[PDB]
Amino acid sequence: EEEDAGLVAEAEAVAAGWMLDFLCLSLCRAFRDGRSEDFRRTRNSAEAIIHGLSSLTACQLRTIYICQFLTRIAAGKTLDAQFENDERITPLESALMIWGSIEKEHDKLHEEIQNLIKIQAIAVCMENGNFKEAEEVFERIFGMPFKSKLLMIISQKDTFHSFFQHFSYNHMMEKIKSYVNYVLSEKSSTFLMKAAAKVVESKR
Amino acid sequence: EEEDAGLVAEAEAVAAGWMLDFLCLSLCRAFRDGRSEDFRRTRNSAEAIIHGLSSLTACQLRTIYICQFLTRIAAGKTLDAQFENDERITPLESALMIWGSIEKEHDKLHEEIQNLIKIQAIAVCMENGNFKEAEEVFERIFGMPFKSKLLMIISQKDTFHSFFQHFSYNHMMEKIKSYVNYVLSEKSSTFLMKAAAKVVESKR
Ligand SMILES: CCc1ccc(OCC(=O)N2CCCCC2)cc1
Ligand SMILES: CCc1ccc(OCC(=O)N2CCCCC2)cc1
Ligand SMILES: [Ca+2]
Ligand SMILES: [Ca+2]
Repeated sequence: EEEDAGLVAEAEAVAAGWMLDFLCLSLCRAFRDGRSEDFRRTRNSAEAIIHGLSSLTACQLRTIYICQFLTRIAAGKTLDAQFENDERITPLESALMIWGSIEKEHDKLHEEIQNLIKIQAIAVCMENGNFKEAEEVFERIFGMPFKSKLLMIISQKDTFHSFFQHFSYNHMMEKIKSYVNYVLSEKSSTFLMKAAAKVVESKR
Repeated sequence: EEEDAGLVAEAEAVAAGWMLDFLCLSLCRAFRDGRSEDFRRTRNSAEAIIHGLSSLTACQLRTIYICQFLTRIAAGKTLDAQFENDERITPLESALMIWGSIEKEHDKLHEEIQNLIKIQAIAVCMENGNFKEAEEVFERIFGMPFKSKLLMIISQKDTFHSFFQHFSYNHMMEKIKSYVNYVLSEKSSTFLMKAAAKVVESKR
């Protein structure tokens, strides 16, 4: 009776792990495709499954970090969203913290995404007329030539500066989608998706 | 590209169906065991997965009805919970509506559970001092000898009447748990649980 209960709990943990990988893959695909409503609904399912998991492997923590990173990027222009206990941290600042914590290679693409999130974290404040908040985000992030241009734009209150058009929100999204394509290729072979794909193929 | 997107969506529907059955089995087990917090967390996961499913088979609708029925029974004493668009309907009345909609045999146990939910739907109002609400629940449900005793208890404001101790909330819960055991036996062979169980067994 107690051994049965324990074996059932172990099986529920195995199934939750399979469900987390599948939901991460669905979330990545919705982000890549721009399917806003599917992303919202999948994020809700991923959060609920995560609250039912206790012990995590290094791989499951990385998968969770990727889900959290994409959620903050999707909410990057929503300055009323509070993702951290410190209410001053903006969504792109929260995405930057996660980006620097994921156990992943620090290749050229990693650094390009990092710097585009930093510029846009300031740009989104400027675009909403939040000039003092842009200065505070700048101080938290920066924590020389790149830093100096940003402080100049902030002090001029140059909301639609040409610098923000060369390192735009769309360019940040496109670089992030390139990274998402690599996660989709790596997780396409996860148990639930493979089994579901085999079922669909066998009926064709 | 469009055929690939369509095949991916079909696989996501297959996986969501497997996830719904697994979450129903986990929800049933938490209800049977009295694991209140696991029931709450599993209900959250089941609701989110359900919102990501569009077309349902007759079997999936029955599985969803069972999840909804157990949620209303678990909230039976929570008279501030509103499960229907009509705010007057109490949680046990909402459970009674679902019980009469499930495609299932109407054996002796089905009717015993039905009548215990009817008595308790009135009993829970009386126990909270809501005498006028008990009369209104009575009129919505009833909709001869059984009906007459209840109307007499309601009019006397006999909160802790002996009739409610013979057909108690605990007796209703125990009869419902007997039914839950049959659902657990029928869904223990679902894809995700079987595969998870095989993994756990292979490591023993
Ligand atoms: C957006 C997806 C999401 C993910 C997790 C979460 O809460 C849990 C949480 O933060 N951790 C921290 C990381 C390890 C798991 C527990 C809420 C929402
Ligand atoms: C408690 C579990 C739960 C289940 C379903 C749900 O909403 C969806 C809903 O009602 N239907 C009606 C029945 C068919 C699916 C759509 C909310 C919570
Ligand atoms: Ca804010
Ligand atoms: Ca009420």
